[PDB]
Amino acid sequence: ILFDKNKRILKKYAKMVSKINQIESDLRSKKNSELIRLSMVLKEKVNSFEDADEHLFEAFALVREAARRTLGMRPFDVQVMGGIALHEGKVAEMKTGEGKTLAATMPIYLNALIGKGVHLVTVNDYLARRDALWMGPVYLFLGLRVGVINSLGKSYEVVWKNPDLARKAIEENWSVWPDGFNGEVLKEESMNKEAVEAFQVELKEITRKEAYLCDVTYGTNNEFGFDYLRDNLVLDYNDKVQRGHFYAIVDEADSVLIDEARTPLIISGPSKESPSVYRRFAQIAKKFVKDKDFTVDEKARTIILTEEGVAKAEKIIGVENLYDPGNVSLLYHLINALKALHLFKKDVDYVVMNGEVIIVDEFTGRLLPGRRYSGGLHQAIEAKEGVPIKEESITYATITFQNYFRMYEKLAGMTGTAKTEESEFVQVYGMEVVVIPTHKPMIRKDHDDLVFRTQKEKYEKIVEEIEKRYKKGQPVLVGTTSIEKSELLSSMLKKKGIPHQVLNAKYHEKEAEIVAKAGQKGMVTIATNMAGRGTDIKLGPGVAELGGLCIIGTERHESRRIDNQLRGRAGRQGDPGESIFFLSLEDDLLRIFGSEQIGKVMNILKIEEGQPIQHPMLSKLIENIQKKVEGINFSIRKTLMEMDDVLDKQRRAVYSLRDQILLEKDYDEYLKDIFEDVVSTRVEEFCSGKNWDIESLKNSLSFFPAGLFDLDEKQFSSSEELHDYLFNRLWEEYQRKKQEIGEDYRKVIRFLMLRIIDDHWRRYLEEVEHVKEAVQLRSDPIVEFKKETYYMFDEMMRRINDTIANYVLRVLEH
Ligand SMILES: Nc1ncnc2c1ncn2[C@@H]1O[C@H](COP(=O)(O)OP(=O)(O)O)[C@@H](O)[C@H]1O
Ligand SMILES: [Mg+2]
Repeated sequence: ILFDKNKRILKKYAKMVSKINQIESDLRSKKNSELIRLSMVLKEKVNSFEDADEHLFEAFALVREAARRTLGMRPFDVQVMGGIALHEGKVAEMKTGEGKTLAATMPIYLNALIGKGVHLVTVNDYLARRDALWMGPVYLFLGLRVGVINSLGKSYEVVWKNPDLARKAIEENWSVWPDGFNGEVLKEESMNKEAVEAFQVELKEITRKEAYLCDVTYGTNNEFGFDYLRDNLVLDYNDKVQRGHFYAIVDEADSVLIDEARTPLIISGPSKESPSVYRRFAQIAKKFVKDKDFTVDEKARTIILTEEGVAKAEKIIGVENLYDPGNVSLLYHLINALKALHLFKKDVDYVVMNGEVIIVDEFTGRLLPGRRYSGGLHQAIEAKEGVPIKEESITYATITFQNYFRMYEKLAGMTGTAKTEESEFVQVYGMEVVVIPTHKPMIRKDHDDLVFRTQKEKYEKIVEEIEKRYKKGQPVLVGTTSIEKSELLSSMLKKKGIPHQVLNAKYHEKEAEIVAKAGQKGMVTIATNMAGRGTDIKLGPGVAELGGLCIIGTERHESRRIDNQLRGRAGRQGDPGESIFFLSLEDDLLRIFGSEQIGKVMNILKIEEGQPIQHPMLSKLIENIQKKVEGINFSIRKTLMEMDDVLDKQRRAVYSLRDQILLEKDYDEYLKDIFEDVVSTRVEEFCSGKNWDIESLKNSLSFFPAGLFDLDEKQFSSSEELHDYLFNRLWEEYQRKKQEIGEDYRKVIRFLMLRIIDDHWRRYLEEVEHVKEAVQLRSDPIVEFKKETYYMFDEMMRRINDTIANYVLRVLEH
């Protein structure tokens, strides 16, 4: 960093806004018909990022006009500035209440013209619907289709409430905003009510695919990521719903890209297996005779059913062929139960303390309570031990939000709180942060921090402060970091007789309705973890006079971003307001750094028991403490990211393979490769160089059915002759099965391949998660984790290929 980047950039944005301001005169004279015709022309002229830059001024001024006429809202110059930052793939830092929702319409429109889709990401289903409907008239007016995706499979399109009336309003030159009103903001009285009615919108349901084929798609960070994961769980390539990752704008950018991104996105579902089927197979397993019905490979830790074993299995269960596609779960259950019984031993690999099965960690020799074996093996052991079988979700797929959002050709974000952790946006996502000036002077009184010796006196004083403000009539919004802390404060206020509401960040539409009233005289609101996030809190009558909304932070976070989010809920659009952060020496933050030092100063200065210390220099120290904790946490999380990214490259390889399988008509070439890999790895291992261990080779191939290889009385002239024999037998039997089964064999094979690969990938994820924890607790861990994953991944592929080879030869046999 060799210069003041932010100033440099704004200098350019100011000139651009000036040019956009100049265009306004012209467009404002236009009729709605002409503006739509201009939209059509821009459509034809913009087919790439290069074209968009050429027509940005026109596009931005056009959206501003559409918004004025359909919403009665004219984007302020600073919203236009934020829109440019977004178009340039940066994070626009616009404070709370600056109108980010409307600022994004401009780059969304411009880039949507390219015709490849645009994703507007926000943080919950309520906000995605809200912003799509709120901004909808602008997009529809200009001829764009707007999709919305929500959880539970709900997909919508924004459409006019009355298309005929909307059509009339457009063809006739209607505007919510009357001609000759040259203000920045429209008084409510001045709104043309017929235009407001005409330009109303609503949601109609559409398919998820269609939501992605709209020109802009509104959704949540979860739903966009889930759709990509589900696209890689499909059984037919044509069932994928996304169409690339072209441009995404992430609203609440730090919440999504840093905070929510601390944990991976995971797709899971109910196992739908009765515990009774596990106990049944525990019983079935006991009837199997070792070295007659099966053999145990103690090195590979595997169970292999013999001919007589699968015959016994089929008779007991009872099916015609244990390896038929509909029987995959039954085979799985039998192997699990035999494995639990013969490869897992009580007081060695696990223990049964008090009705529960507990791992004996092989990495430390210590117990890992509550943590479970992969792939339902835990249930099998529980069933083996006759203890309660605990329910499990099935994890189908995973990706980090970092890796999801890095797929986009262009990425942008907007939030009020980004600059303090700009290097995270730069290093992780390649986006710098542009601090956009506020529309109005920011006059919120951000008081110096109060630090108490204990949490007990802190909370007592928090309640005293609330009582004081309530009696004055000045509304208070109190932020906490946990539902626990909220309900404790609520109890204390209830004892003082102070009416109030508690918002716990669970019911987003209802909490939005409630928090919208938080700025009215006498209101007291406790909001857990920014409950009601994104809803504007307007000040009620008489409130500005009392000093506006008073924000109380009941502690400070490890990231000042999150503190700044809370304080930003007051003082919006130049309103008066206040914030106060309360801390104690017993708080999490100060227990990390500073409790001791600050405690010494309090005693030196003879701060009274129950009283706080407060000083600009203390506020600075606290801010510096947060800088330090942020820097350390960022370092640690980046190490975790590096490990996730190793696993992500493997994921991309597996998904790529999966897609090719879905796209393949004929599996001849793939099975040649598989059979080659199955034979060659074993021939090189036992029969290359000096070695000639046909016995081990034979055992290594023992998972295959009898009747495939006869290695006992053959005398091969070379490893090549041996290789060719083994390959040819596999190939001959594959070709025979094509003839016996007919052309549906290909579909069967595709089904088995997908299942085998998905199953191995699911269980591999569960195991590398263990290694991830193991390496990061033996605390560079990147190198060690890399090599360990390689080994496991390599073995996974060995096992996938053997399993496919074996399954395709056994399936549908008579
Ligand atoms: N250009 C504008 N003219 C008039 N009102 C606006 C304008 N832009 C935003 N608003 C209003 O400002 C408030 C905050 O907008 P919002 O998009 O929720 O802000 P943010 O997402 O930046 O917190 C809302 O009440 C919205 O109606
Ligand atoms: Mg917002």
